[PDB]
Amino acid sequence: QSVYAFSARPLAGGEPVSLGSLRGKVLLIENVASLGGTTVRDYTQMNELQRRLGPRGLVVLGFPCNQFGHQENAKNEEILNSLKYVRPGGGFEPNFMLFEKCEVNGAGAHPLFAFLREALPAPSDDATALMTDPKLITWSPVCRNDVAWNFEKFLVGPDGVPLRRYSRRFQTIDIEPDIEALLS
Amino acid sequence: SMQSVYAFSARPLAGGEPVSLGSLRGKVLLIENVASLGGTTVRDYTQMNELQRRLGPRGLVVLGFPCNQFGHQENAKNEEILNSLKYVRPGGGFEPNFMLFEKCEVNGAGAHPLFAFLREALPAPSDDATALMTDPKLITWSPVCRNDVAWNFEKFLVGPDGVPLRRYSRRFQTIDIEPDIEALLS
Amino acid sequence: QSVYAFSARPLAGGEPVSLGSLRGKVLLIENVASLGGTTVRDYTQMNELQRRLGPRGLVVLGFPCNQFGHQENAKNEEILNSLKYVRPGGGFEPNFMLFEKCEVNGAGAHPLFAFLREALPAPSDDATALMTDPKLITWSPVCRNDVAWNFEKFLVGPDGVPLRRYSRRFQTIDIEPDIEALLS
Amino acid sequence: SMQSVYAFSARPLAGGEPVSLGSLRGKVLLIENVASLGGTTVRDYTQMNELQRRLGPRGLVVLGFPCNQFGHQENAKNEEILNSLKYVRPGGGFEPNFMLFEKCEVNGAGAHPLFAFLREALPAPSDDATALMTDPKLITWSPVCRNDVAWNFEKFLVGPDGVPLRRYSRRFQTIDIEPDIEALLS
Repeated sequence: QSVYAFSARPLAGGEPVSLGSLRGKVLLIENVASLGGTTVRDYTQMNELQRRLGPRGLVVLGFPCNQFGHQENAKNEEILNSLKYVRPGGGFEPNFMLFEKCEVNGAGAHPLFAFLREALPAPSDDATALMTDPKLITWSPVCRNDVAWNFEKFLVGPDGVPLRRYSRRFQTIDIEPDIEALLS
Repeated sequence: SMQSVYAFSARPLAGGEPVSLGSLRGKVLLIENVASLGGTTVRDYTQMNELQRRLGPRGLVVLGFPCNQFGHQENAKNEEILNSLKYVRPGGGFEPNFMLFEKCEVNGAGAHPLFAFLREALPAPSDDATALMTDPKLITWSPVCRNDVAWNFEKFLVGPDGVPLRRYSRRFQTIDIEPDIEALLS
Repeated sequence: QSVYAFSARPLAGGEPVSLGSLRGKVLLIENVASLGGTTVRDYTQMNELQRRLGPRGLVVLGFPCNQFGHQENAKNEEILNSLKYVRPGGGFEPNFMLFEKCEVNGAGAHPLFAFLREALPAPSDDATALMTDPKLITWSPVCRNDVAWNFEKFLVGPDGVPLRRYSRRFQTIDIEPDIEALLS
Repeated sequence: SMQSVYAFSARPLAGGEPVSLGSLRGKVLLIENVASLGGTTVRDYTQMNELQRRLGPRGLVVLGFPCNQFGHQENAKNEEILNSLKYVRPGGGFEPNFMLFEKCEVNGAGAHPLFAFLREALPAPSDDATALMTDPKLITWSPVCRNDVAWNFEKFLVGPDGVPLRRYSRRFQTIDIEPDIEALLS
């Protein structure tokens, strides 16, 4: 029933981090990309939430993924430099945990995302849209619960149970009221 | 604010005046998107004929909508489809005993409004909420939606008030829908 | 250098026919389909050429192929019925040899077509067009010499050497002057 | 009736007034479609810089055209590309020493006219006349032509009269073009 069964390797490499190390925390999980249309908006909002609400129990987790218009083509070792010097650029550094690149859809999906997709089969704000241009669906198999683009969001309660999914178009910062409800 | 299937109409395969589904009030409807050269063409057409024959007198109406969006398995023209069924597959003189409509799309911006409606009303098959397509190259319509019909011969069961009741996947046999139909006829 | 190295099984099944059995004949080879936009035009013209020029040394050979808009979905055992009763319909029967369904492009291509494509890398009448809708290119790998659609044509001389390739838009019957030159 | 490359112009990466290639008469041109996050980005950019540095004084001009049609390997905006090269890949402070133009398409109906021309003039790479794409899902432009650029970093060598002389595939190293360039410079 919970995300605590799963682990992932930090972007820099090294030992996997178990999500069970985050028991009691509210988690905001996003699949991320460095050259997407919402890279700047979502990374800056993720930083803002982590800074403001981290001390109260929020942990933001980002999972780089190259399945959506190949908008994460850089290697693991290149991503922080892209964020700092290209987009957002201007010295930007994430203040939350990034993991190694993975897949979120198809047979190669990281098990955490297979789990999240099945637990919350469609975004709360957009139950219907999957992809406008079918040429951009290039993973296999394709499922009705698949992540549609960069920066979908999954909100997980302090018991590790996925609570709500938000689409590519639902701004990260607009999840704050739902996070604050869980914190208090 | 919720429509029923009776809002919609479709042209018979032979052409001519649209038939409004509103004329079918009181009937239980089994609606399928069909194809003439699909892996389940024989099984579903034979089973649809069986249900129509046996349960028609008690209020079942089976409605088939040819569609070429799934492996291009309905490439024949409207005027060719009955010949394909009769002489090719199933062949052997086979004739549908239920209503077929003109070829249409079920997915994407060009979808017939009846299917856009059914998909929204029943957003995933009751028996398989997750599978959409194994080979992504076979998803060729636009836009793509989570509620899209996945292959030839999905099934929609509609009550005698026009309300969609249940959706069944491409793998769920037509004949296995009989108990759900019987419950509505009763 | 010649097509005589290759064999194919007749549509009805049974022992392969070696193309070496056709030494001395002019060959017109087409990839065919039963539900294509030029099915009627090309099948009727193929019959006409076989009837008129067969006695003088022409052999027409058709290779059903489902790689182009899946326009050959019928099984081998179904194709003649489709031609007779659906399209062209009206009792139509090919008067030339049809073979079992095969692929002409990609790693699974019948070796005859791999050979023909390499020998004559682009149609004589259209060196450039391959596909308008890229979603219809679904074989692998993709090569510059690939057959573009149903009913490309390959004209082979009486020595078995491929002489000329013709595109999907070059009518079968318009190959007659080139055939007649080789016959005489 | 045959054009030369001098018929065409392109806007510098930084923007502003189109540069006509006609201003380059007398120069040997090496034209490449480029990308910042490709498997040969480091190799080709480093080798292009080397050729430009060594053979520039003798008449070589290297011209790079960013293009996002191949695995979306040029997703960065025009205003981001130099930063990606400097700080990401190759990184380490790398700066091109040759002219880059604004992002464009090389294949399909939207292709920059220079590439539509080059493709027709030299319809297949001299070293690989046959390969176009291994994974068909990566062919996403329209229409598709037999002469299409197959991946990032194809190369076109143009003589000092503007006539395209030779095309080289995505796999043929930039530095391995040097002998052909030297022959034209001589």
